Amino acid sequence: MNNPAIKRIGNHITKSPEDKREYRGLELANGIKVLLISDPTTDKSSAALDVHIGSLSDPPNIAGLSHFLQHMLFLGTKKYPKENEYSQFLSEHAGSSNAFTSGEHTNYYFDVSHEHLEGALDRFAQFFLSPLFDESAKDREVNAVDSEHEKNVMNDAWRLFQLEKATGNPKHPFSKFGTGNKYTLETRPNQEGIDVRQELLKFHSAYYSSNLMAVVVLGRESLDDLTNLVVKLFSEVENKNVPLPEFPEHPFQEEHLKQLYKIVPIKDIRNLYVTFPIPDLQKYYKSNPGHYLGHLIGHEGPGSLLSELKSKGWVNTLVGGQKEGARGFMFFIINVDLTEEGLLHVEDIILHMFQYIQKLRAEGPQEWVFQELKDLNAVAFRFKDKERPRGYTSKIAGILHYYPLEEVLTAEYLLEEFRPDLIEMVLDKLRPENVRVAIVSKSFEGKTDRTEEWYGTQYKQEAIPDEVIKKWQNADLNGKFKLPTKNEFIPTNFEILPLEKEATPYPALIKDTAMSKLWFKQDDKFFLPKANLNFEFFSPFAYVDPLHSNMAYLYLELLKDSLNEYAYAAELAGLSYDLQNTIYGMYLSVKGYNDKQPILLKKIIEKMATFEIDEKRFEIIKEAYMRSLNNFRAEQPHQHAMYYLRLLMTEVAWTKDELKEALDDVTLPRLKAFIPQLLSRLHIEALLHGNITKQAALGIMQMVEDTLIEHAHTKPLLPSQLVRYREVQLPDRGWFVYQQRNEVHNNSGIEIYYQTDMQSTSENMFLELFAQIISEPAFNTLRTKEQLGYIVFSGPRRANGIQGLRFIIQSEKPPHYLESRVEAFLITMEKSIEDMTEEAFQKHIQALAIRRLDKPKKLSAESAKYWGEIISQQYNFDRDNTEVAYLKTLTKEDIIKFYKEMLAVDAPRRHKVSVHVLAREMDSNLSQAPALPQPEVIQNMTEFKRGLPLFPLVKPH
Ligand SMILES: COC(=O)[C@H](Cc1cnc[nH]1)NC(=O)CN(CCc1ccccc1)CC(=O)O
Ligand SMILES: [Zn+2]
Repeated sequence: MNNPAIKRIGNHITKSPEDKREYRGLELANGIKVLLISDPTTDKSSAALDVHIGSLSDPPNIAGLSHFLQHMLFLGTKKYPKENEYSQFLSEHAGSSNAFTSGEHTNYYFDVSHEHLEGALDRFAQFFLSPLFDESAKDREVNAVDSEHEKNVMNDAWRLFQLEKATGNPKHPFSKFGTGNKYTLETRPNQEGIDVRQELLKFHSAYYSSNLMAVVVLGRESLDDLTNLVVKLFSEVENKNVPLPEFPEHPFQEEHLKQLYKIVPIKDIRNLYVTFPIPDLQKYYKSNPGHYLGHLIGHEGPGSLLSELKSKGWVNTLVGGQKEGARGFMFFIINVDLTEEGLLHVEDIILHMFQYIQKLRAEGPQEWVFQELKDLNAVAFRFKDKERPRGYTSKIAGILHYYPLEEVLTAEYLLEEFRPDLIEMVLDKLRPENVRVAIVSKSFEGKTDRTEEWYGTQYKQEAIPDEVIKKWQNADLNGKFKLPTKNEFIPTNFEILPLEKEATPYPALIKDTAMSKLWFKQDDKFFLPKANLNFEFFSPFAYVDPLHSNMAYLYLELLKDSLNEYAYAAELAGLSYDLQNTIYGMYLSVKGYNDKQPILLKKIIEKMATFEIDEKRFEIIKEAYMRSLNNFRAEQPHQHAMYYLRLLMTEVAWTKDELKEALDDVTLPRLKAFIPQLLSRLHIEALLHGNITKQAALGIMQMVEDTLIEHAHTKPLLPSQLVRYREVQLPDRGWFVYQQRNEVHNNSGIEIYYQTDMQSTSENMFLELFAQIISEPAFNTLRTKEQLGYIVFSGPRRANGIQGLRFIIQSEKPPHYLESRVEAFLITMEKSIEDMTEEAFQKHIQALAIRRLDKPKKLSAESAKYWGEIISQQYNFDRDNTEVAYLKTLTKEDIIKFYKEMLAVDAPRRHKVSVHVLAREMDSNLSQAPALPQPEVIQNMTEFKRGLPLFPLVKPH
């Protein structure tokens, strides 16, 4: 019978009957809540742990101490003391790992190839028993956290997030600064005689208690096997018995209500943030009052709040509902963006907001609205897509802290109790008497008197004038507002059509005309009543010039905007659509339950081909678009660097500058005329994949075609017109540099690309294995050791069927410097491939192998792979076996010669391009950096491209 180490074993853990995985929860004797997941099919295994502490519990005098502790647990324990044993064990077993710190949680998670769960899990458990917090590790890692912060500093969503905490009761833990930085984590602690290693030990020791812990483990093993496992490694975690922190006081007290903030953004954006404090509804999770209201306020359908603000040309988008706080407090929000006009009618927008809330009081709670939500959640739950295991374990570790073992799977889905009282109760808190208002606009530039300490946000604070409050308190009904009616998009037909006699393991080309290639597969794997239908429409007029490119965009935005009201129902019924312009024309994906898919598709194509612009909206979207083109100048440095490289290496690319200038030439008449033009000749390549038949698929594709013919007069396009763009071919021994300044951010950015050959079976596996071998050593040398940045990335590049190696770093140090530390790195690397065992080398193959052979867990992931094969026009649907088969063949020498031919500093075929993005402010013991040739500075994009060969395109299959 009984077991000393276990306190209890829960009953049946309720699951979806479609979910084949097996489950067992339990609580150890030390009080760790643990959920076990058995999946005999799984390629990777995963575990995650979540501690119920986070930054809300930092010592007041060392801000960011948990985010810091989180970074430090990866860096050596007593039992596995080598600084990077954890990240290197994973790299070599096809695993990865991350962690995050929120106000009340620290969540640690990883996956690994299924054969090394134990390996991975043992090294993992150590974090929670005896981390070393190595003194020189602490010294180094403090930079990476400073860097986490630098990137967030000029980011308008982080600033807002912290500024909110800075305008509530500063006495409250909510007002803490949870990232931390160099200043707060070493400089100041040094100044104040604080011994940080000790403070870290103390905190670990105080809060990392077993009672406050939840663990999830998903492996190939039996439930009995997993039980013994988790018991073995986790029972020695000590029970220091800490009470869980509570925060029953809202941090927004009287003095903090009826306030208005005027805030300057970094980007040119206008939004209005309306927020009421409310209690913590978490306990009401079985009826879920704030969800019911969120559904209603946030609704986008006919009759809705957004409908009206949108008609009045005041706001373009709206979000509303409950927003988490911590144990003891929540918020209820309603935030909109703001048109130019909208910015001058903020008071009116808030009235409308209250008129709408009034309409809800007048109408009472609605059992049918609650039923609808409920029915959707039961359908959603039953046919949920099966999840990637790392994400799943991370997620359930969190909610193990909120729900009885048995409801952990279903808690966030199944609604059970109708509560008109709670609905009323929450409604009665959404009142002008206790509202806070924030306006974010460039107009407040110059006229603010305040500054946020951490990010440096300029703002102004005021009381809402008392007659403004009254004016809102007296919100009449407004007849422009209605509740939503019954949702017609709700699926009722869930039948999984039987697998057909001619069904195929990969998509089959089942139609091949001048108008359209239709690739097709009935689903042989997941069996949920869902499908993905993907179309590429080709027109050469979508990207012919900058103006045409602008026009394609606008047109597709306006169509989406026109369709929103109608599409929205569909979206809540789990039928969604994506639609955007490409450098080849347009892309249209429709995913979800297949039951009403045909209807939604039809409406989209019908709308596309019969489109009637409305002057007023065109004017608003044009203006939004201009701004976002401008706002690019405020993306982080490494994004700039990637953007430039794309511009540099493609045959044809229209810069942001060129699009911006060309935008003013875009009048309503020119657009009206462009749309029929663009739809007159097309070609469609489509992937239809899911719970659908061959003849359904031909019918759906014909339907699309037939609609465009009937309404657009569309005609086929010629094969010689189906043109793909080529990548620039760099010369042997070549090295070019292109330099720009990031005017917003104070880091610099860099991308370094070593181009290699076209993609091919052998070229692919060379580059890929090289990647794998250097993957974690790069991170470990360039970040952990040399602490060059938070952002440090290396891996294959691929575009236009060509490929190469890239490095991406965001750093405080100049790029000339970044370059050489990579170049030093690359030698450490040849010279340590020489040194490695044959086994180490085979492990690497094996790891890359599992990684590539990892089976899609859900329809759209499989759809993705296929779609990848189709847009690249390689159609190599079984590439994974083929490429893997070949890879198993390679040897330490194969790799060295490849490296020596294409990569080493004095390689005969080194093709290096470097983008240097300099910081706001610049102007233009470690290994050995090789002396580098003087680069050719790229003066002018066009000229440089005029001066070089273009590669071929790759050949199909
Ligand atoms: C569940 O209720 C609803 O249907 C509507 C959806 C909607 C609103 N407007 C169009 N659609 N509500 C939400 O989406 C609410 N949302 C806001 C929380 C939030 C957290 C951190 C930062 C900013 C915002 C919750 C989320 O992010 O899951
Ligand atoms: Zn972090």
